[PDB]
Amino acid sequence: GRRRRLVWTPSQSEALRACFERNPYPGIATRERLAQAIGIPEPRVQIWFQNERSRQLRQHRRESRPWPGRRGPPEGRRKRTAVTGSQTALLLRAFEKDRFPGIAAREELARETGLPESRIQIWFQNRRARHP
DNA sequence: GCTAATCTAATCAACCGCAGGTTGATTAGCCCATTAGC
Repeated sequence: GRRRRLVWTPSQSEALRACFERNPYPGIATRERLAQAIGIPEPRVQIWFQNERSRQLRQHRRESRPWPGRRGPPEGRRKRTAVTGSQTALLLRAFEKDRFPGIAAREELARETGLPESRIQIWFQNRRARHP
């Protein structure tokens, strides 16, 4: 079981396209401001930006056009989330039982450890690809 | 089918120390990443 997917509104899509036409690689500041402006969480904005970059690269692949890429100085990234030893131990205990936790498991871990669900999913994806 | 959510692999970068391991954050995926709600 995974997360229930998101459904877009016309104004949300217009804002997403208007923000992507200016900068296809937005920092955490622009992503959070746009998410605050459209009524969806910032992880959803980041996921949509990644998927839009993937589709634009695929489209430049279809049309055999070169992709511009990084233009201008890169914006600031998200500040690294500090995870304590207790939260790390709890995440390791949950990782031994299930390597691929569902949406309910991630929500429960977020309500417990206090870390965002997106950060817990990032930690799980980094832990699966580093501890066989 | 369309596209968000998810996975893995590779890589950049903060952290702590005063060098380079460790782990979180970012990006790309090339019989055009895969899988599953809408």
